[PDB]
Amino acid sequence: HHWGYGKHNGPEHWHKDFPIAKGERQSPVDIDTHTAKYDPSLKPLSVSYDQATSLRILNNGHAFNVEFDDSQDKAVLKGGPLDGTYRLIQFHFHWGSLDGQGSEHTVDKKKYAAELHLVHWNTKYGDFGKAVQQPDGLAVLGIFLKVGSAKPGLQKVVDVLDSIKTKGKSADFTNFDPRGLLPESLDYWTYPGSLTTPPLLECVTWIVLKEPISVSSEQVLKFRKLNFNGEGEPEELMVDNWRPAQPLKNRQIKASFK
Ligand SMILES: Cc1cc(=O)[nH]c(SCC(=O)c2ccc(S(N)(=O)=O)c(Cl)c2)n1
Ligand SMILES: [Zn+2]
Repeated sequence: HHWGYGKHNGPEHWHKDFPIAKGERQSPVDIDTHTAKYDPSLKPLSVSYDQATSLRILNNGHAFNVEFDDSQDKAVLKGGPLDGTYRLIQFHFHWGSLDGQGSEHTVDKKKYAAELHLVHWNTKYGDFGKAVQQPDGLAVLGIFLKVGSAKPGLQKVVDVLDSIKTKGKSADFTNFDPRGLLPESLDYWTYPGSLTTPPLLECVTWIVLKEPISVSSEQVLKFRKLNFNGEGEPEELMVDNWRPAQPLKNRQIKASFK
């Protein structure tokens, strides 16, 4: 009876195994755009993904992860609100059963169809598993997806999903360029938070881009053909793998713009 996204093991249950679920800096949150503080001293975000080395794509039973070689400074995030260099380790998405929901962060209570998370770890801690035990260990770049025109840079991911339909499947996934998933503008909101899945550790500097990317209805439909179950088990479609907004508590969301 481990955690997941159903009636009996979904987000409202997680606090029984992971008490930090009711902690002081949990994510996601609703981003109230009117009360976000413009911080004229936040720097432009630096996204250096030219040398990125994707390796594999994996269905972990909660989402799919596209994994990167993080054993050197190839694909790094820095600047923005960050005081350190953070290496890309993986990205993944959260999405809905319907276009009207799917994102984890919300903007003035608006849900997007999905949300991309590019997970990076602070190089001062040497690897991901040590970084998540630190309050400044991770930087997650969050990007909203709306349904409209296709995202051509997404299509290589969508086309491999049928090879990783069920939990524990993986596939070689080399030479994927994550620059093809970024919107034009790097304007962002930022606040201190957590992983949005168990173990819900409070180790994340969130950086959420204001500009969503567009994906087509057919691209997101393909995400909804994945399965939470393993091969040979009863089919449970991988939809609605998002945690709802959590109390902001004693936190201020900062904006890099306007
Ligand atoms: C904290 C931890 C330690 C570990 O050894 N393995 C894992 S697997 C979960 C994981 O890496 C992860 C999942 C979701 C997120 S999210 N939705 O971007 O906040 C992150 Cl940052 C990380 N997590
Ligand atoms: Zn995530």
